[PDB]
Amino acid sequence: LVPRGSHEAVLAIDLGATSGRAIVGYLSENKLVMEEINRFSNLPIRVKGHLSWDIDFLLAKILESIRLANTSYKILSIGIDTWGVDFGLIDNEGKLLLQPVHYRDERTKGVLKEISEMTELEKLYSETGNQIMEINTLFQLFKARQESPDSFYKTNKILLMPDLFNYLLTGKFATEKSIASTTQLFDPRSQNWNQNILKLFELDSSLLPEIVSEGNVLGRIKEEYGLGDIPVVNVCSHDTASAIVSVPKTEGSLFISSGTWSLVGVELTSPILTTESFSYGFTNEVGKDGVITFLKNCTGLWIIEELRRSFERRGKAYSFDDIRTMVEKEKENLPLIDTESTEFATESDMHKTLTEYLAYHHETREWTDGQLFKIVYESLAETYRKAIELLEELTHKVYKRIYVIGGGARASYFNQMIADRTGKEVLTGLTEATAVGNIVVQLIAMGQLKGMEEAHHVIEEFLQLESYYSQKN
Repeated sequence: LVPRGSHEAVLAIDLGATSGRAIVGYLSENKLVMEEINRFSNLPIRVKGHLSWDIDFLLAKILESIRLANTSYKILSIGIDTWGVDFGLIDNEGKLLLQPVHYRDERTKGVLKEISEMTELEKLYSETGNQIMEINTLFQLFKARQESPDSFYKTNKILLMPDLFNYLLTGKFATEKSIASTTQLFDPRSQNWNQNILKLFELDSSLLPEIVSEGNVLGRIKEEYGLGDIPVVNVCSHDTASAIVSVPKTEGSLFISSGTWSLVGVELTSPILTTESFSYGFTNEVGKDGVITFLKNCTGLWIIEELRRSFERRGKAYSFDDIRTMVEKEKENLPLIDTESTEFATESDMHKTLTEYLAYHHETREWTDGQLFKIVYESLAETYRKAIELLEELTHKVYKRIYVIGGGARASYFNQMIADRTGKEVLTGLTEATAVGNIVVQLIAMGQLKGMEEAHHVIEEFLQLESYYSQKN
């Protein structure tokens, strides 16, 4: 008797603002197994003045991951998640008009002054639920059109990043709700495009693809790619929303990120679109099964990094272990800076900027290095603690635990700090969060798992949860 072979699976593509990964996951003895099979950089380029996404490189890496996936697994589907807000414009013959612009592009700096002239910001808030930010898709489209109206007439379709890569693979247009709710074009109540806002900003609805929900089977990968007719599935296409899939669905649970997309929030059954929620800086995005991911952006673990790269330029390079020791040791109570209100510019030196801010707004001393690190760490921790206190007031509920999702292998100590200042259990072990949520969505769609029912029992089996509790000092 001659022996034969291979294993059924689902391919998750997780594109981030700085790096991308391809992760395979499959059922193996009714347990979820997940193998990372490709990882890469996502280096932006400057194109005709604008910061832009290298789309030809990204698509190349997606195809290289699928060929690698087909090599070791039977792939039943692929499913792509990305960062929010950015989009590509497709002309009338189905070609990319230009390279998608990076959310950090200076085109939107100053843009809210023009929006304020055409609508009160709270009204826009009450129709879309998003905290009003310059990077939001609406204002990006507003600038892009304003900067070159004649150019802009050539757009036939506007594709958010996941829809762009989905279009490139399949030829077909769809925008899934989770990415649509980062745009300031989408109504979290009806969970579809907001025609009132479209009317106001004079954008024809035809420009936007049809709204779909997660699990939608869009189409198969085009025959000319040579990869086979693999179904492409619309997953929770915004990376944040895929990560929230894997958070337990228990009453008193919050989630937190300190990387990339730093935030704190909770899943709600329906949006909060009050002046309170508006004035308090909260956003209503949409996630799996139409839930509201109700959340407040914070500024994340990045000012630490920048103060590190600023200590390298002074020939004193610290490791996080150095930083932990340095901060853990400095036991005084130092000033607390309102990190949210800081305006530290793009290519400044962080040591000097922070020294300066402190001198202007608190007091003066030759701040030793551990002390600037302590102040920075305590201030970001306090930003999160205040964020939760508003979250509790607005939601009429007190919560008990906080799952760490997203970026922050570097953040482990920041997590224990979060526990110290908030009084809540902090759980970690969810660094695969996004890929898990991406994968299960596809497994349900191809019928490997029954529903969220089983999916929860399968994720919880998979996760190795570790708790942090408030320590004195």
